[PDB]
Amino acid sequence: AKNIMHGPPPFYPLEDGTAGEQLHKAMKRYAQVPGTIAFTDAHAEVNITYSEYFEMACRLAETMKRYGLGLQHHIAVCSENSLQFFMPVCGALFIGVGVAPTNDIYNERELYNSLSISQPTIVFCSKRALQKILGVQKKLPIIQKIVILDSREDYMGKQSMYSFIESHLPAGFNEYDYIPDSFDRETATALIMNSLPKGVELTHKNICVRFSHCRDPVFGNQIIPDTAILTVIPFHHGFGMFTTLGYLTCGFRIVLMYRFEEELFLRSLQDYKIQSALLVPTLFSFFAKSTLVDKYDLSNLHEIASGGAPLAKEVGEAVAKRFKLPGIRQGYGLTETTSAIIITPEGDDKPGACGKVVPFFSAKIVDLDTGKTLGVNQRGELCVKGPMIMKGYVNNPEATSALIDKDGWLHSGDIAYYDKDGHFFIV
Repeated sequence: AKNIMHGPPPFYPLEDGTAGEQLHKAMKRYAQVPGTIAFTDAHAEVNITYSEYFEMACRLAETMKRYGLGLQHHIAVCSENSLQFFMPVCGALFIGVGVAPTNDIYNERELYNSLSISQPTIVFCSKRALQKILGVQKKLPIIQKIVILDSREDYMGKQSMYSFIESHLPAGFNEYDYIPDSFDRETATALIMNSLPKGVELTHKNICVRFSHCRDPVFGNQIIPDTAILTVIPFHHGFGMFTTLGYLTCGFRIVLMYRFEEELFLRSLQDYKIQSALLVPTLFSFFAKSTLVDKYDLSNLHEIASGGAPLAKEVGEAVAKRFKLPGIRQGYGLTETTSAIIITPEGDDKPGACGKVVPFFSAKIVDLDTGKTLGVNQRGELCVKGPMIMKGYVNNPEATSALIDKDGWLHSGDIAYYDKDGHFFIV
């Protein structure tokens, strides 16, 4: 009883409504302030405002509604990180259509398996990803429609977003009149992520709880205007999807790169006055080697995070030293937990620790051959319970039961311990 660690109350009370309603409300606010940048392409230098994004998200939402999609349908987004990636994501969330972010680097065999699990009716893909999508469509009849993301005109006989929108939208559609669908957030499929890989069913409730964390001044980022983040995390990764979505609710500027480059990354950090940089685990190792860092003005940079990805103590300290920072904004989480359920609290950084338990969550350490709850400073298997835990693996209840027990505890498999202050450490 005294050995179960619980997250504190959330700074703000949990917001009502679905993930789509919650996202629509925020984006609508930032839409009405002209020039508020949602996304920036570091390669192309193109900026897209929240007003452009809100309009496109609302238009795609209604278009998919009139096309015939509802709660029983899914869509796939298969692209490299781009300005248009989140347009179908936001649009589908508004109407309760489950989104399946699909790895654009997948081979034909892996792509089939992923799409086979999520069974999408419409696939939104980039020009680069089209050839593989056409191949898999021949094997999967469920895919009835392919829409091109990064094209203004029609591409290879396939409709662009704009042309697809025109085919279904009423003559005088007003995005500020648009109202997102209301449904049971506890059960409704929001996203289907890939963890032979499995499909992870994440509910609207799952994302609603993440939306609480990301706007939390302790466990996320405080909503301060003119705040920009640079992310090189693939948007189909859990750590890339649920950080970026959260940044949209905060009204932040999200600077992106479809490909990593050392100089472009560091110049983007400097010129866009980035306050938060997000790396994948192996890019942390890269920047421990990088020496160019000193040549750039990174005085605006406040933190470096992964989004909950595993990071070794020594590598974390070396990166922090390069960027002249006290430490890394660490986190622990799995795809099956939506996002990070153990996060470094703002300013409360501790060497080695991956943070404290997030609001609404509980964490315990157990014996590996008993399941007995262990105490402070004692090493064992890390188990978590909270409303961000997935609904289950898609069409695989046996793998779900092996991971999540009847009390709602998820068994991560990782060895951990917590100290007397509540900080967790991955061994």
